[PDB]
Amino acid sequence: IHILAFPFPAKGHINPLLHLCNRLASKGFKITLITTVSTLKSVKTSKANGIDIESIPDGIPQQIITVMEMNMELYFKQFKASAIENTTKLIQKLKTKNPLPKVLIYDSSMPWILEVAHEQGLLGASFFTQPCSVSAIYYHMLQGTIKLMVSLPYLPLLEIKDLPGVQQFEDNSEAVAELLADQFSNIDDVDYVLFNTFDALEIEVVNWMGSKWPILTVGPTAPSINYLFETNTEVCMKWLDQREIDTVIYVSFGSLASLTEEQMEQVSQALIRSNCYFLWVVREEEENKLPKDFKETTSKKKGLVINWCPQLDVLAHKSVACFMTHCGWNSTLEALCSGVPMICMPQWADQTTNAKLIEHVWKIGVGVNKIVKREEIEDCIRQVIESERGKELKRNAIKWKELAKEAVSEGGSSCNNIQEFSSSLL
Ligand SMILES: C[C@]12CC[C@H](O)C[C@H]1CC[C@@H]1[C@@H]2CC[C@]2(C)[C@@H](C3=CC(=O)OC3)CC[C@]12O
Ligand SMILES: O=c1ccn([C@@H]2O[C@H](COP(=O)(O)OP(=O)(O)O)[C@@H](O)[C@H]2O)c(=O)[nH]1
Repeated sequence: IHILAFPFPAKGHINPLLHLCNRLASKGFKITLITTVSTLKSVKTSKANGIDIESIPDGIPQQIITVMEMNMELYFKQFKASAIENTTKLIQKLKTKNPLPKVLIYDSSMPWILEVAHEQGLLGASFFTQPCSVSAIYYHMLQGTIKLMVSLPYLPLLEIKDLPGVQQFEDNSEAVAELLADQFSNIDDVDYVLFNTFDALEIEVVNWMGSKWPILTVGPTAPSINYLFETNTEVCMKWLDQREIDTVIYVSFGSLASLTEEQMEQVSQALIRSNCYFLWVVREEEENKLPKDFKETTSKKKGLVINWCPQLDVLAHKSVACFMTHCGWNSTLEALCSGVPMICMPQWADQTTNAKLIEHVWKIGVGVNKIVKREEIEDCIRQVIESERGKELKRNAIKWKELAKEAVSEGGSSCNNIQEFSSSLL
């Protein structure tokens, strides 16, 4: 059986779908991953995956998300129109080859790909890369129950700052809010609704959505073949192997978020004076905002500054004591499933809500208070590395790690749901 997979062209959307594809290929399915030209330019390793990679045009002018940032309203619709045309053309080509495609798993943020799947005679599966708790907000947004203290069914009481952040996007704010709510615009017509979460993590909201539509919780999809992009694996893991247990702060703001030069100074000085060992991912295009001699010498005593790391392998390493994170869902879930407590500095979109869930529901991290000054960051490091509170957060993270292991092992909710999905296709 031949499965097609089409993530949104950003790493936090590609990676969790890639991990699901790797699981499905292990069960015997043929996988074709559909990527933009822009994404393929960053792909460095793929041979070991055995997955076919097929590229489509970017569909907007010539990094594709940085062109999209210039005018989200216009360029997301241009990307949509081009994606519809070019995925149609690609499927038409794939229909001249055996085995014929049978299902298209597509990013939930591109709900209009469902029309392409059905027009081509394929089943359509929408893949949600955010937790059900956050996705629920987007549904209520579409229904008009909420726009842009807040009570919503089966969610903790939220402060305004805890709702998904779109005001940060300025003139793009309206376009981004529309994109998020539209994830539910055709949910009744989707053949399969997949969420990268596990039931025990959000019992009540999963049960609530399950009462409206049959949904399949299949997360964590995360488990070499684990990475498509350059991860600097040998440098990172040789350095971690030199650190004792529970001594390293891992720091990453993901694949998209950019901090101002003012904000990165506060992070830099906070890390130096904590006198903690640290591994800080600073993307190549963001290095020029680091203080003068930070990467070259003053970080050399206690730190590793790297433009990308193998995040799954880093979070699994016993040396890592905590994870200073922007709270994107992959990072949150990967830390939770690795037993690693967090320092939350959310930037925008669902990160704000994820940070609330981390601190107050799952209780595996602490939040910083706003610019975030270095003094606040060092305080949070002390709470997690030294204080009794940090030992509680660590124990809580280990309990969630155990429940996530249960979910993906035989008999667990996510294993059962991936089995149900696989069997449905046969
Ligand atoms: C506005 C934004 C801000 C961050 C970067 O500057 C990139 C731009 C354009 C791309 C845009 C992000 C803001 C976040 C996004 C809506 C993000 C998504 C979040 C989601 O749930 O579905 C898509 C992917 C990337 C995104 O489409
Ligand atoms: O040095 C890094 C930093 C991040 N990641 C991966 O990049 C994705 C980050 O996604 P997330 O949802 O956390 O945030 P986003 O980048 O979408 O804002 C995840 O797959 C991380 O595992 C990584 O492999 N190496």
